[PDB]
Amino acid sequence: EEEDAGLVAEAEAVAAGWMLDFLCLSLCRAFRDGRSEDFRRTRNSAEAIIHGLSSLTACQLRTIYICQFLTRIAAGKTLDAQFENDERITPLESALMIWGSIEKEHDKLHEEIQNLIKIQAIAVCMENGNFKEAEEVFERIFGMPFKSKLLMIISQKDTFHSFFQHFSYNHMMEKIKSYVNYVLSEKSSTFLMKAAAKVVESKR
Amino acid sequence: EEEDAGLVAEAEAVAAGWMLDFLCLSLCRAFRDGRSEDFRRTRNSAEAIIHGLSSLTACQLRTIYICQFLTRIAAGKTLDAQFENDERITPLESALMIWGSIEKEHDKLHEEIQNLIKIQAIAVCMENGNFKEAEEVFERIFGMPFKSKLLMIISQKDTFHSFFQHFSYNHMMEKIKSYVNYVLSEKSSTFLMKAAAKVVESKR
Ligand SMILES: CCc1ccc(OCC(=O)N2CCCCC2)cc1
Ligand SMILES: CCc1ccc(OCC(=O)N2CCCCC2)cc1
Ligand SMILES: [Ca+2]
Ligand SMILES: [Ca+2]
Repeated sequence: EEEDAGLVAEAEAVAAGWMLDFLCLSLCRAFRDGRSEDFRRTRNSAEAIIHGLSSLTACQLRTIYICQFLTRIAAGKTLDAQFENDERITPLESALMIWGSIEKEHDKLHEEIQNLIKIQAIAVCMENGNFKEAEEVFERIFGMPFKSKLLMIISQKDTFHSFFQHFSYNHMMEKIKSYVNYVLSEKSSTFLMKAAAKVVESKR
Repeated sequence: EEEDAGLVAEAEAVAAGWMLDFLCLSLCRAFRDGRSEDFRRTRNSAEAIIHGLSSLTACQLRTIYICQFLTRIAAGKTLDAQFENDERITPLESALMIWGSIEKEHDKLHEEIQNLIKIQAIAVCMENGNFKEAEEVFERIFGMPFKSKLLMIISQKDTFHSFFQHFSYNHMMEKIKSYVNYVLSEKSSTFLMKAAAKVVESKR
């Protein structure tokens, strides 16, 4: 009776792990495709499954970090969203913290995404007329030539500066989608998706 | 590209169906065991997965009805919970509506559970001092000898009447748990649980 209960709990943990990988893959695909409503609904399912998991492997923590990173990027222009206990941290600042914590290679693409999130974290404040908040985000992030241009734009209150058009929100999204394509290729072979794909193929 | 997107969506529907059955089995087990917090967390996961499913088979609708029925029974004493668009309907009345909609045999146990939910739907109002609400629940449900005793208890404001101790909330819960055991036996062979169980067994 107690051994049965324990074996059932172990099986529920195995199934939750399979469900987390599948939901991460669905979330990545919705982000890549721009399917806003599917992303919202999948994020809700991923959060609920995560609250039912206790012990995590290094791989499951990385998968969770990727889900959290994409959620903050999707909410990057929503300055009323509070993702951290410190209410001053903006969504792109929260995405930057996660980006620097994921156990992943620090290749050229990693650094390009990092710097585009930093510029846009300031740009989104400027675009909403939040000039003092842009200065505070700048101080938290920066924590020389790149830093100096940003402080100049902030002090001029140059909301639609040409610098923000060369390192735009769309360019940040496109670089992030390139990274998402690599996660989709790596997780396409996860148990639930493979089994579901085999079922669909066998009926064709 | 469009055929690939369509095949991916079909696989996501297959996986969501497997996830719904697994979450129903986990929800049933938490209800049977009295694991209140696991029931709450599993209900959250089941609701989110359900919102990501569009077309349902007759079997999936029955599985969803069972999840909804157990949620209303678990909230039976929570008279501030509103499960229907009509705010007057109490949680046990909402459970009674679902019980009469499930495609299932109407054996002796089905009717015993039905009548215990009817008595308790009135009993829970009386126990909270809501005498006028008990009369209104009575009129919505009833909709001869059984009906007459209840109307007499309601009019006397006999909160802790002996009739409610013979057909108690605990007796209703125990009869419902007997039914839950049959659902657990029928869904223990679902894809995700079987595969998870095989993994756990292979490591023993
Ligand atoms: C957006 C997806 C999401 C993910 C997790 C979460 O809460 C849990 C949480 O933060 N951790 C921290 C990381 C390890 C798991 C527990 C809420 C929402
Ligand atoms: C408690 C579990 C739960 C289940 C379903 C749900 O909403 C969806 C809903 O009602 N239907 C009606 C029945 C068919 C699916 C759509 C909310 C919570
Ligand atoms: Ca804010
Ligand atoms: Ca009420």
